[PDB]
Amino acid sequence: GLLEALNVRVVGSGERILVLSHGFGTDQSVWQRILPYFLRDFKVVLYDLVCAGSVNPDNFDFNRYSSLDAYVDDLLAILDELNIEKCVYVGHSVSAMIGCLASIRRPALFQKLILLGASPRYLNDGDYEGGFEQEDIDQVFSAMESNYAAWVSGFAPLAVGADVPAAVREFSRTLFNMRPDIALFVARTVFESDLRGILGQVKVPCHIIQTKKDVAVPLSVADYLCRHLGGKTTVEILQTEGHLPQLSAPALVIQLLRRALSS
Ligand SMILES: [Cl-]
Repeated sequence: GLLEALNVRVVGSGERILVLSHGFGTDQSVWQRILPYFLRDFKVVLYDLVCAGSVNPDNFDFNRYSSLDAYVDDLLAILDELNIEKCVYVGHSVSAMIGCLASIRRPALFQKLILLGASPRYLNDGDYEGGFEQEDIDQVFSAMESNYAAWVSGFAPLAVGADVPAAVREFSRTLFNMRPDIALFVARTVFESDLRGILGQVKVPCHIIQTKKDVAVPLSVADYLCRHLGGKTTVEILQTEGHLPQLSAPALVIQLLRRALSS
């Protein structure tokens, strides 16, 4: 029942497998603007993280999903049930770290990882600029508790970054679709994560796609991933502002993604 519960979709006529995994606050509809342009060369697998509002919250086990490993378990169980033994994986935001952890568990499963808006750690640490202090994320948690709508209206336009009203509308919609207690629980999981230690164990090639101005990911984080991932790594700067460029600048994302995929 995992395929139905996480709204797994297999679409396209291509011969290679492309997996699209979204970040916190949205669902697989975040890929709607770029999805048509990869169905020729790839058979695309999409799914919703267990925390998405489009997933019945009866599936969210707070004990189980206290760790990102449970999200990795879901991803691997989906690919196993689909009999997928090799794929290229695009992970947006937290799904990028989910892909890295999954590649460590299954080194032969992932041919290439494409990290979109990826960060191993959002909290600052000395010269490591993650972009946030504990006071920052504590203010986020406090805002979600006192008034969830007030937090959404502050997070959605700043996450989109650029003045693209259609992208703000879409990201606001999926954020308001999320249950407030789940949003608070999962934000704590992502905001307080630190995967810097396991980056060296990732051996598959990684393509890092970073926007020129991301409120959630400083530029130095993209170069940190480049230097510490244990395999072949390349960094490309999307010439746009925002943390969800597949919504706010799809044409540029399609161009860059086609290059990284040889399509
Ligand atoms: Cl995220």
